[PDB]
Amino acid sequence: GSMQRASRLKRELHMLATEPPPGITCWQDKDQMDDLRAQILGGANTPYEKGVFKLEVIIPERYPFEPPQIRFLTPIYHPNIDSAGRICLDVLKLPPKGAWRPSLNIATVLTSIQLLMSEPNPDDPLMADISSEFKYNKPAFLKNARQWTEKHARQK
Repeated sequence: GSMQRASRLKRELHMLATEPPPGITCWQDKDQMDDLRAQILGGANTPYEKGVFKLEVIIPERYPFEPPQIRFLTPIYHPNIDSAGRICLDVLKLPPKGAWRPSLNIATVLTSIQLLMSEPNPDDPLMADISSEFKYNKPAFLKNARQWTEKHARQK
């Protein structure tokens, strides 16, 4: 990619290293500024509480004009996230349907995903059956979401 992309990534890795949003961390997997990983802590008072969720964060060649490409590596039980970790979230897509713009950044999208974990959009699901459970049988949703968290997001 370009020098301007390189330069922007150096600045974002700096901010992600020194002022990460609460509950989030993001780092270079090895020596490439565009092959990143992240971690989001399950939020308190959510079924994901105490889980630790890892994600792959790939920065496309045309960043920042295309959004980061992000998927969960740790399985998670959620209306908007599929069994391969694909995430349905507006800021991960370009307009007109999406909301990605170059004034957003790696940190703000990881924060949007963290918020999506607390506040699902059952209206625009990737997982139709989880989405129905969330809407109509919340207690069963919360229970299944805790159990998936215990099974996959707690090595302890």
